[PDB]
Amino acid sequence: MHTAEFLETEPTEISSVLAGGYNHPLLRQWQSERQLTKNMLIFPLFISDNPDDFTEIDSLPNINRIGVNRLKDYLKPLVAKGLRSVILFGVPLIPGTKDPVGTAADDPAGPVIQGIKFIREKFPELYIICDVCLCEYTSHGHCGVLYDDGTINRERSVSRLAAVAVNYAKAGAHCVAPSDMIDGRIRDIKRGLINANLAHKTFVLSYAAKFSGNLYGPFRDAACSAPSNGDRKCYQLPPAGRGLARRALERDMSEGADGIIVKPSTFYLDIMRDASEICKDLPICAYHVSGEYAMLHAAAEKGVVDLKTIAFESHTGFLRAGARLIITYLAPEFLDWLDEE
Amino acid sequence: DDGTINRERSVSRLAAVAVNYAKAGAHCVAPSDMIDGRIRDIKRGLINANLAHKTFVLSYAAKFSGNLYGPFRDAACSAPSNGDRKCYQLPPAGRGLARRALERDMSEGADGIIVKPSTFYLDIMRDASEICKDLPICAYHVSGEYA
Amino acid sequence: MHTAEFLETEPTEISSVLAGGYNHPLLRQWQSERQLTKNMLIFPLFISDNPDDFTEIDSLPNINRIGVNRLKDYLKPLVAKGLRSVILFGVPLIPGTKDPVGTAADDPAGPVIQGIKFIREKFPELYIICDVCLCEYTSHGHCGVLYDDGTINRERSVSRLAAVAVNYAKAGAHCVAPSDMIDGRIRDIKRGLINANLAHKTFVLSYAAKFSGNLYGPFRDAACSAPSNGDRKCYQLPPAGRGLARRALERDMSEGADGIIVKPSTFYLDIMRDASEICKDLPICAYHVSGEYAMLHAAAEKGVVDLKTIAFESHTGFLRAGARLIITYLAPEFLDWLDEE
Amino acid sequence: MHTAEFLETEPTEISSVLAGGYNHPLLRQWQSERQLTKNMLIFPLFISDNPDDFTEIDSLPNINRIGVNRLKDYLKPLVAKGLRSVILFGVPLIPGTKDPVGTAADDPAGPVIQGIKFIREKFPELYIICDVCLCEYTSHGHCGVLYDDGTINRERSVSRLAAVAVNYAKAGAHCVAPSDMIDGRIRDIKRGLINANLAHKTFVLSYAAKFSGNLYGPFRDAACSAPSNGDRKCYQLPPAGRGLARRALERDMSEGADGIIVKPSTFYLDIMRDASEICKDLPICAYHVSGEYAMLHAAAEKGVVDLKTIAFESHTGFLRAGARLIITYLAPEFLDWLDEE
Ligand SMILES: [Zn+2]
Ligand SMILES: [Zn+2]
Ligand SMILES: [Zn+2]
Repeated sequence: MHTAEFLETEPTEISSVLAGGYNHPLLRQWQSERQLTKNMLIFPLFISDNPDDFTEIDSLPNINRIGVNRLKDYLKPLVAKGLRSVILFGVPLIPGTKDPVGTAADDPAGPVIQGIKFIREKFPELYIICDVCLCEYTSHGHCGVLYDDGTINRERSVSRLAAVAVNYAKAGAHCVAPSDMIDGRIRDIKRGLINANLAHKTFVLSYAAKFSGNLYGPFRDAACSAPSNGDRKCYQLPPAGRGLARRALERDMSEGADGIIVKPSTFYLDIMRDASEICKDLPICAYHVSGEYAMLHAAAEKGVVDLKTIAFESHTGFLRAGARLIITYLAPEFLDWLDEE
Repeated sequence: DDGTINRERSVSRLAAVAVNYAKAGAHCVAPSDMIDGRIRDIKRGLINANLAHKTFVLSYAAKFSGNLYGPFRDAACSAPSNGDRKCYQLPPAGRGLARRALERDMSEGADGIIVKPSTFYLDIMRDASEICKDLPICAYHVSGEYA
Repeated sequence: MHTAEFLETEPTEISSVLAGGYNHPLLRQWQSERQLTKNMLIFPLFISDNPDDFTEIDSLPNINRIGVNRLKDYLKPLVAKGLRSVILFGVPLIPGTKDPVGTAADDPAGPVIQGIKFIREKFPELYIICDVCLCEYTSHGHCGVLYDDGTINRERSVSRLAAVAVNYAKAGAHCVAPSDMIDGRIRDIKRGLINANLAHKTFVLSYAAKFSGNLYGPFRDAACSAPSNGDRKCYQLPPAGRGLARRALERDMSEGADGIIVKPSTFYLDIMRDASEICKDLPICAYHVSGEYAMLHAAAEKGVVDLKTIAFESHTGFLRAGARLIITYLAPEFLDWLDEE
Repeated sequence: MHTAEFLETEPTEISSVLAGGYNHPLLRQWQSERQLTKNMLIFPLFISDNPDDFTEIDSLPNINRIGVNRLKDYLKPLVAKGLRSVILFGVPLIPGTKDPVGTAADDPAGPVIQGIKFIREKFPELYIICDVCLCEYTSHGHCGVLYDDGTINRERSVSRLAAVAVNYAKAGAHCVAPSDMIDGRIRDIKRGLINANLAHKTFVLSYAAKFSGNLYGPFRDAACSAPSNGDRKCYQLPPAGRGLARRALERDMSEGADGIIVKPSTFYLDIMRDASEICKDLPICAYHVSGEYAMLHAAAEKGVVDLKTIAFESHTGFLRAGARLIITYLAPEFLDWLDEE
């Protein structure tokens, strides 16, 4: 009958033996090129036009649209648990606010500058990062200023973004993160910071490799950011575009970026690996996007995977791919889990 | 008896299974056991059976432990008894081990490599792309990434 | 007597065994770094001065000189079979047309702009590429504007080519491909596109490494391009010039090329390999030249090789050497063969 | 009306100027990484079973099937013009000669050993290379010894080839060139040479990267080599297989090859480039195959290109891709042309 066959074997070659290095829990930690800490997390905030808001973003699980009068109460516990940095997103809901040139982007009375001022006052230890773009302030919803045909107007756009970025810094933001993907904007923003004598104190965190895609769905709802006048495929990198992303990282670093962001994250981990060699001397940051975030929550509610587990796996994945920073909506969770782990 | 894996007896067995499949008509063999040195034994076994010139050896060179194999366990009634599989499956943060496992497997005879999981390990595919630049790389879109 | 001798042998080393990887038809496909698809093909068109033309180019097998009124009928079936792009070559036969400065190069009523306009109208999905050069429009037949001695005048030439290129784009061409080989023309053309606000929508496909040679014979007949006033060895790269070709690829990429062309192709496959590392982040295109093309047809008619076979071998050769695009006169053939293969 | 437009231009950047390096005939020679000399040529000889033969190989232009009594007359003028080396191919036509094990491969009375002996005697300065394979001596026509299923039997094949190779060397051949493509044969042949105390005086020239293809047509006629029992795609490299060819060059060098051959040549120039880096320390040789050779003759007779011209272009192409040796049927021609050039 059928019996278990066992082939004759030669002695074990030492080169085949990797096992001695990961047979214990501690060894699996010794094995990571980088360990996850609380200071590597950056939590995004969607600041509202209505100071009393604390609105539910149905498509973005456990994330709200917070007004300034509701900020101290929200941030107090996070900061008490170790939060070190936040990234501001403005959501001006007052009518009449939006226009073709994103005028309200740097409005001193707008949510962003208002949130910056509030934070520097009630939380002077928090590191403030401000996303820099016009999508949330333009009536057309696109990332920059358009020509009449509907296409983006590079020089006028970068000219505008540069101003917004300097204005945020002038207001007190420690860092500026342009996520517009428009050619040459980093150079203009850096030059603008230098002319304002703010470049020696403003970190420029560029979204150097930001891809077009099906993963920004819930963020559009939270920032009321959806475009009008098509897709964003002309400035956002195509998903298969690895050469463009590689040339965009070299460009941005050359133009002054002090750090880079890869976005999305899980779906673009190989891109983080590339940036790790090209921008080896700068901090790399992974952005765990709204759609990657809600995809983890759905699969988890479906029983497919376990939230905490897959969150740790995915997040250590960023650090493995080369990132040392992470912008993620799971920050409140991690600020808790890291106490234990 | 302790519950740990027995390398030599395991690779000895896997080598036999692999040759037997090939003997039956399979064009390719893909070992997904993650046990040290199995590729060499399987390649040697194929050579001794005069089947190495016609059998592609597709190794799961970089196969990580994780929370993404849930549905596959149900489909193959594969769930272990006697703990986790973390001693042979690569830890998720283990990029050096995965890099040394790709070099090992290629050196031991792999004609192609598999990275598994896939989406959650795309940077690993990038590494394999340079280390195993001359062989076909395959991504495995796992049951849990799929569901 | 003489008997078959067989030397004593040691067991087989695993490192000697490559065979397990290509013993089946599918495996031979798994083995290619890149597979050939219909969208990688670019078909050249020689547009005539006479809208009713459909003239036979005796030295270029199965290729004609087509006028605008004969274009819809020619292109309809190709496009129905998958054609995605074309490269336009103008052949103005009206007398008086040619002059020392290639004036008619950008003539709005000339074949090129007329063909561009017709195509954008009857075939809005087709990607239009226009070769950019003065050889087909100069009375002397050379690639640029000459000094009195007969040598090329760099600044005046690049100055002219830049204008032609922007004019084509202004007319609707999506891409410009300069094949003049004159020092610094890419920079001038890119700057010209930027000044015209067309650089964000115009792909610049440079013939970065274009060699002098015995393989352009049939193309001279099809475009009535033969020079007057010697050889083209001063701007075309010498065949043995690998360092120059390597420095020309770095130059062109630095000056703005979005993609590069290697030309010729089969006879310069090692050059495609070099470009693959130097211009690793940009699309590389092989140009299967008129003479390589008719050489395959002759050898085939001689029984030396089989057309379809050698065409597949040669074309996958480009993809092996690193190209991801191919400009070739066998496009109609391949658009058929790829259905099967 | 339409006037020649000339765009405004900025001063010339020195980095755009390559022209100063190739504006004179001599400079085009200074530009080659390697110049072509008579000692780089290797001329193939098809030795016949009939010592009085001087037979015309209809598919291979100007190449014959020469018997030993017709050798001194053929080789005298070539050698007087500079020929330094030849590669022997045996074509035993006597019936009964062929068998399943290629027994006659090393027959002391066969054409090869007979030609080796004749050459070492009447031409002691000539360098003798002998192709090593069983295709021309097996009744099935394949490159090695088969199992019953029709597939190749690696160990028995390499075992046989090793013997043939040592036997040729024992007879006086200075070099052995295995073109069988069977896994691990180089190691067995090198070991066999070492055991015979002939490794310190026998150059092992391996056909390390030999591709399957549509270019060996005329050679099959000249060596009466066509297989029986299908294609040779299991051991010959697939055309798209660049990784396999790269691993085959590393293997062969590791197993003892003193030099490598790339075959075919023009159609595989990128492969020569790869070998140039991998086998940077060994002589690389290009084999201008029978089909590439007759393709040049047909295109030339068709007026497509000029023989002499395209021959120089193609041959300097090998040297550009990295080769320093060339096996070619145009050797008689080049031995003449090089006097002038
Ligand atoms: Zn935006
Ligand atoms: Zn021209
Ligand atoms: Zn053979």
